Amino acid sequence: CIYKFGTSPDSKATVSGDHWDHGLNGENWEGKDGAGNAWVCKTGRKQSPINVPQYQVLDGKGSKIANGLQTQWSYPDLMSNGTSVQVINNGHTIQVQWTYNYAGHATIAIPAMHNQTNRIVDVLEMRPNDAADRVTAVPTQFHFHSTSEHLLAGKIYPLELHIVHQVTEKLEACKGGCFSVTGILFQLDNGPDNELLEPIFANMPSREGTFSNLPAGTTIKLGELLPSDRDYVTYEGSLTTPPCSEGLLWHVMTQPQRISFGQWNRYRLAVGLKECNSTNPDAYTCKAVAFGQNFRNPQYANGRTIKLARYH
Amino acid sequence: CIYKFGTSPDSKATVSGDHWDHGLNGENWEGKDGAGNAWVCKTGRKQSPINVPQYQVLDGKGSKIANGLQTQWSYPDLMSNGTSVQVINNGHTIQVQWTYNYAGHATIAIPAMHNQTNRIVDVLEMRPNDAADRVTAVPTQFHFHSTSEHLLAGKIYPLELHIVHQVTEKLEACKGGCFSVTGILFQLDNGPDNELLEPIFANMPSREGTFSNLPAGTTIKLGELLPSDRDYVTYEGSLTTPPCSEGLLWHVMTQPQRISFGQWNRYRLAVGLKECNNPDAYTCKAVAFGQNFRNPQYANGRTIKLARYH
Ligand SMILES: *[C@@H]1O[C@H](CO)[C@@H](O)[C@H](O)[C@H]1NC(C)=O
Ligand SMILES: *[C@@H]1O[C@H](CO)[C@@H](O)[C@H](O)[C@H]1NC(C)=O
Ligand SMILES: *[C@@H]1O[C@H](CO)[C@@H](O)[C@H](O)[C@H]1NC(C)=O
Ligand SMILES: *[C@@H]1O[C@H](CO)[C@@H](O)[C@H](O)[C@H]1NC(C)=O
Ligand SMILES: *[C@H]1O[C@@H](CO)[C@@H](O)[C@H](O)[C@H]1NC(C)=O
Ligand SMILES: [Zn+2]
Ligand SMILES: [Zn+2]
Repeated sequence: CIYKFGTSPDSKATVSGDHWDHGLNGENWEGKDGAGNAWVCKTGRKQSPINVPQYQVLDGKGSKIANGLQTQWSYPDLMSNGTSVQVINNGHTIQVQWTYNYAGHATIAIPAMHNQTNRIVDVLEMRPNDAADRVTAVPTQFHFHSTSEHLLAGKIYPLELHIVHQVTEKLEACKGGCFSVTGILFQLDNGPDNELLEPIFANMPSREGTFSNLPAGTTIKLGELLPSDRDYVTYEGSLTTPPCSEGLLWHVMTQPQRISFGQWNRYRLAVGLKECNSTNPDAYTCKAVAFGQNFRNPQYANGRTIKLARYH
Repeated sequence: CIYKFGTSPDSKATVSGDHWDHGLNGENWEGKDGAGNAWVCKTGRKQSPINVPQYQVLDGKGSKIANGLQTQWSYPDLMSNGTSVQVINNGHTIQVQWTYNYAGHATIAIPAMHNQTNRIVDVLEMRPNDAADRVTAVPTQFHFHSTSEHLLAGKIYPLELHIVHQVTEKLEACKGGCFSVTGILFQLDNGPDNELLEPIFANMPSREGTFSNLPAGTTIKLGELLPSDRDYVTYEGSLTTPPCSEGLLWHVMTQPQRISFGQWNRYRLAVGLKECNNPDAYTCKAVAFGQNFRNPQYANGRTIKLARYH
């Protein structure tokens, strides 16, 4: 009457560690996970998201990622057989997961010669002619934020989609998994719904802490949600939710995709604020009554390397 | 349990007509004013704000407003004597008003020959070589929205500032009052606080329905808040709060100003969601960042034009 997204008394979510939500867009994120490890949201100096600069980055005038060192994305359609793809509302995002061996991947450039001192972010500092190898980054889930977490030169987008990947191969430091994220931005559009978003949006649960299996035959065209013009900005950053772990390689696609007025409303209602009447999560009746948001405030670069990659 | 901005139990605001708030960014704005007239928020086809198009508008490829027909803005500093400039929290925005004779104005082109059929929005359809007069647009107040009400080619800005003007002269139709708004956008910036906003932000009240006098000597540099590069998009639109009355001439300045990370937070907490434990019978504090914007509205075939400054 009303409850922030992530705090609804009808939530069936389970929480390991301290409670958190997006009420102050992460300004109050100090706490511990289920294991007692302190979050680094407020203490790290390589936090995400960032306000991507115009100067020497988006203006095209800085050191760019050499064509041969660019990340490459290969996403086929994600397909449900009726139980093999799920849409989840975890009280922090709308997230897609899958329980079959989906073959989407990206490959990321690494130094050809590497050892324990190398990290997934090393491409940021490679010279264009450095001997390079490639590692496979496997998507683990994708999820959403409104409004966008990244800004481009001070501008906000209605929606951002994050595809989270794990790398376990080749780099000695990655045996236990290193991470990389690709972010896609959506600008508001005056046309019909972006049909590529509908397999998610038409199926997303509104109740916190629940999931829905996508109906058999549901197709998510992840390779089409990804921009065809694959310009991106890349930098070392963090998870944008507690515990905000650092060392992630970020790609932010700079060519925004489209989202309709109504789709933006539907998404924000799914992460909305709820009014609840009592009569144990089942002892409440809740309805979304206000459009919500689930984004983290932008973080300072603090001198980090941030580079543009021009596609072809 | 928190309260939407505009619904706080400690609010001292008064309301004539139906209550409303920005909870659904205006989707649910069906209602009647104090005189029983229906709001037109959900029924009009000249509603504001709009998502300003790239195609034949921001690309500069469309029909542009001729230099001679461009709106011109003349804003000197606003200056408080301790009681003469106020910052108001009305439960719907943070608004600046003044109770002295401030000399800020704008001028808007109108056809030289005019009759009762003519309207303040006539400039939109004037030909570059048409005989023009000018009318004075007098600012009545200015106020803020986060995030921005206008989008530019599908992009949102953290803050928008609206300077509301009344025109009463020359146009027969403007007895008594036609209206025009100028909107200034602020893009997020990684630098220090924009000092131009501080006279307002340092003094804005957090309690809904209240105001605060700006300290004697406090200056608001309105003419510097306005971009110096005066490119704008212009169209016929509406109020962006109930009753959403139409017939307004809009100007949206296309060159954004800067707002710091910390200022954007401060503003959003001033329009924040409140937790509370007779308006004076309650103690409330802002606990979550808020917003006070209306959703974008379709153009519905309206004329939208770019004006290039000089
Ligand atoms: C759907 O896929 C899951 C995971 O691959 C599998 O366990 C299940 O047997 C499948 N059923 C159908 C209908 O193909
Ligand atoms: C890691 O590589 C560097 C660079 O060639 C080298 O100097 C160093 O000895 C290597 N250390 C290990 C762990 O082998
Ligand atoms: C401040 O200005 C107001 C309105 O112009 C005036 O009524 C008031 O007397 C002034 N107070 C001063 C100069 O102390
Ligand atoms: C002015 O009004 C007259 C009489 O109503 C009408 O003939 C004419 O169309 C109007 N002039 C213009 C061009 O607005
Ligand atoms: C109780 O809360 C809601 C249930 O989530 C609504 O059904 C209802 O509007 C409310 N009580 C009333 C009548 O205001
Ligand atoms: Zn994310
Ligand atoms: Zn306004």
